[PDB]
Amino acid sequence: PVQVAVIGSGGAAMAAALKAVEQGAQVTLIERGTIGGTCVNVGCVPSKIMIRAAHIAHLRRESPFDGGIAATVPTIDRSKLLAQQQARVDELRHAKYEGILGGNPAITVVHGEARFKDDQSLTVRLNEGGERVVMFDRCLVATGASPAVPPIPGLKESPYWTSTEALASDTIPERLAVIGSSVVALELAQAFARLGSKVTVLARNTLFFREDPAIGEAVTAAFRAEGIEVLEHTQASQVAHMDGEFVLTTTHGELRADKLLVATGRTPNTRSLALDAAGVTVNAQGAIVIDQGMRTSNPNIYAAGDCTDQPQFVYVAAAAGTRAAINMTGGDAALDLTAMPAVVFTDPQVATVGYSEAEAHHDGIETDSRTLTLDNVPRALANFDTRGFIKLVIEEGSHRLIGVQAVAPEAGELIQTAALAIRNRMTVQELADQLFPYLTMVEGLKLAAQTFN
Amino acid sequence: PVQVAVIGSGGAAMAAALKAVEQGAQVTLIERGTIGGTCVNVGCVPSKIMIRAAHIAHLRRESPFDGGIAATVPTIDRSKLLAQQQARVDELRHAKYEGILGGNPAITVVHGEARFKDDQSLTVRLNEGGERVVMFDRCLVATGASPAVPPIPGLKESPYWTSTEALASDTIPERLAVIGSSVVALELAQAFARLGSKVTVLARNTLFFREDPAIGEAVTAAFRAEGIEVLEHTQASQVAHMDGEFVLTTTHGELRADKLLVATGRTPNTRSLALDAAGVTVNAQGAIVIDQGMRTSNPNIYAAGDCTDQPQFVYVAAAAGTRAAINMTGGDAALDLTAMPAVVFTDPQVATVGYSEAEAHHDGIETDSRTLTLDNVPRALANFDTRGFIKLVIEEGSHRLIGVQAVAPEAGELIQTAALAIRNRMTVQELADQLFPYLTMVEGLKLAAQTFN
Ligand SMILES: Cc1cc2nc3c(=O)[nH]c(=O)nc-3n(C[C@H](O)[C@H](O)[C@H](O)COP(=O)(O)OP(=O)(O)OC[C@H]3O[C@@H](n4cnc5c(N)ncnc54)[C@H](O)[C@@H]3O)c2cc1C
Ligand SMILES: Cc1cc2nc3c(=O)[nH]c(=O)nc-3n(C[C@H](O)[C@H](O)[C@H](O)COP(=O)(O)OP(=O)(O)OC[C@H]3O[C@@H](n4cnc5c(N)ncnc54)[C@H](O)[C@@H]3O)c2cc1C
Repeated sequence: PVQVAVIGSGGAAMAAALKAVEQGAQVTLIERGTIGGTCVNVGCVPSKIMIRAAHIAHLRRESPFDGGIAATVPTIDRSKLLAQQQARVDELRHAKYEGILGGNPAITVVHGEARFKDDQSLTVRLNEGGERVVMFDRCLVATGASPAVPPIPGLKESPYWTSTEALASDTIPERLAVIGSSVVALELAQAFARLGSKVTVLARNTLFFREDPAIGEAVTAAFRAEGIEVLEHTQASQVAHMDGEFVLTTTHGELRADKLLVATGRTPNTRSLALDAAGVTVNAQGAIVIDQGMRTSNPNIYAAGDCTDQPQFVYVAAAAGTRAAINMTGGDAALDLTAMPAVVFTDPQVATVGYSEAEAHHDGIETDSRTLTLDNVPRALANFDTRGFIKLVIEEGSHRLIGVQAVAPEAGELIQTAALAIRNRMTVQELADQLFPYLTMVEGLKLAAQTFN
Repeated sequence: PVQVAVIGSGGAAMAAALKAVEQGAQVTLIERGTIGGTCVNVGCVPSKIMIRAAHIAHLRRESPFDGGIAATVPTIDRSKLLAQQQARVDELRHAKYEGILGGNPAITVVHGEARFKDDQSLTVRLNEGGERVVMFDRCLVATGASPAVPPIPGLKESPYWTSTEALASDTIPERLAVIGSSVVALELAQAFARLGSKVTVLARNTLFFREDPAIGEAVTAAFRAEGIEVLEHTQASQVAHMDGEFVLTTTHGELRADKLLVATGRTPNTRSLALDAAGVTVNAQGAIVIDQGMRTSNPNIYAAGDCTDQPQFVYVAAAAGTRAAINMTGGDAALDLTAMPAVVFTDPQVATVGYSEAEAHHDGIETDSRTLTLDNVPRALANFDTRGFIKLVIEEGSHRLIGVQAVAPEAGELIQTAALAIRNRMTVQELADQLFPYLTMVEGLKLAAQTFN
């Protein structure tokens, strides 16, 4: 049987292992740490749980209906919340990862750190000690990424937090400074603020600097409306820690906080791989270079997930691994990200799919667009919360919907309707023609579509 | 210009008026009461607002995270809530109805009650007094419906509530009895319960008796989990009112409550129309009989909305009126309800589209189905609330998705993705192939689709 080696056990690796076995191949999976990788252990799952707890805390503290419903500062026991959060994480790890790895004897799991010995084998330093060599006909690298650490003087020697330490924190800091303006930084910034922290975010430029500017504007306004300080075009030139608190020298003067979260990005995990030994090329960022079929410069070796330059979402990583497994077992598949949705779990949520106006123009596409602010959406008016918008981008000539960006509660739910419309190459007229439920957020897609006439 | 007469000013009438004028016709619109009709004044809008207030009150009282976040019985001031609710209703009536009727001089608005004088004109009893005859080449009847009143001995002489009185109530009754098991009955039952009332629902059979049974089961369990008493296969044989309270004789013994809501259905408003004078036929229920193009037995007269047998949703009524206006002005349009979504704003919400298993079988269609309970949906597990399910129905032969029924938070948002898939005649395999955001409720559609293999 085809010997397939898989480094890692996150979404990308898991998808590949199961698919490879499904294709009759013998799989040897090597994991240096906890089975399940990032998403289930220190990523998606724990963060979303903390965000939901934050949502309840926020609504107990305030709402658009406080005129007739009394609100109260909720007493928070982070230690109990943490315990509940961890129990759920453990359950999911067992059920969908460990239990699945053990549910396929065809998959041999090796606990140790792997690195290429040469172009046809791996050397694994076993956790228990000693070494083992794994031969392979095909190998998939799915090592994921790790939190980036900016070279700010004094930061390296302070006890700062990365998303991992923040999610595992058993207490809510009185004051939390956050360096970064990325999805991770903002999701956690708002979660902690709602759980009781006085949060100050330091963004080098503006929030969601790589996205359509209307997004960063809506999120910024949202954050400030609930007491979160957002310092745009701000950086920390020095970090110090004394007497139980961090002291940051910033463009806005001295900022002090009990805890410091650093979330400026995630760099691929490729140093402990000796990629050079197997002829696998990496770009400037350290990301393993791959083609449409996840193939690396070494045709027998593939890469998928966060260790590549692919969008960092678990469903993109899983989709990449499944297809990688197909190509490693004779198949011929490719990853299509045309209708790929992206969601940011802040409140309101951010959701996108397809082209933004700027992206389309940069690629020489003539478009037209309509931005429907939520004060024009029945559901938003009925909830007395109109922050946000639903933006539609179409190809000027044919009026085909090619992109949608939204900042609104339930944005992550409605964005899937948009993704499907784009997948089915629908025109905004065709979409507006469909019957939508009145007083739902997704109805906003229809209303926005109708403003093109 | 074509003289078009429109009776009513709700969703159906409004859509027709604007469309008729858009087609160069002279429009005379007759309304006996408040402009805007049911949805904006005493229906969708006020009910959804009350339900949102109920949502905040409920989450302040309890949540799956109460182990780490303190909850408190919120003090409710229904009078203030009512005032806020009414102000929003008034604003919407002005903006999207009155302001629109006055924004088209081509539309003449007559405040009075209309009835057919003959097959070519209407007699209108003006509110201010006196009479006026309106000649027409074409006429659209969009009179809507009214709350049904069951013939329960003693009910007629008691001061019971219909949805209108309940929505306009300035106080939260300590105990509220509800007769009915329909969308309206249940939406209000849960809203009042969450706002403080001890609610008891009397359902003749089971909840959502006309829908797939899994729906009534999930909703029933939800209601009981929060203290709402649901008496199945129960009826009131006698209603009395004394000493400030209602006394009901029921299959479960004597039930007492401070207020009584009767929501057993809505009957079309056709008695004050003298339909016989114009040759317009009505069925047993009193609903004006119409064809695919909204035409009545009298080709020059059309009907749309709640006064017909069409599904009672404002977007169905509006869609019916627009098309009616097209046919009254020379056009040739038809109303297609194939991918019509339906939403019930309880919590969790109920949402459906297309065929249910039973419906498909009754129509001689061979199907297969999969029911994914929410304890299998990542988002539900992360929120520690797994009540509900997502059910998919497919045509056995081709595996084309032909129906979806769901009971879950945000069901009304995810149902639109399903509706689009059905519209685009997608197979469950094709739907499961699409990339969905992880930890969103709509992801449940993909997960359910995947269980067909
Ligand atoms: C705080 C946070 C929140 C997030 N929220 C979301 C979200 O809501 N939705 C979403 O879609 N994505 C989210 N993501 C991103 C998502 O977690 C990742 O994109 C995804 O987990 C990456 O999967 P992967 O398989 O590529 O890598 P990973 O899951 O990161 O795992 C790689 C694995 O390989 C192991 N490994 C590395 N090197 C070696 C070696 N030499 N030998 C053996 N094992 C090795 C690692 O230890 C690890 O277990 C979030 C991330 C973070 C950090
Ligand atoms: C409590 C409640 C909640 C609801 N929630 C939703 C929801 O969330 N979503 C949804 O899609 N639907 C909902 N509906 C239903 C929706 O309100 C109706 O289907 C829709 O309003 C019907 O519109 P229509 O134009 O057919 O009739 P209507 O809006 O009912 O209006 C008919 C109009 O004609 C007038 N009229 C009648 N007879 C005469 C006459 N002889 N002369 C002059 N004028 C006359 C009436 O006074 C009225 O203004 C709800 C209904 C209720 C009662």
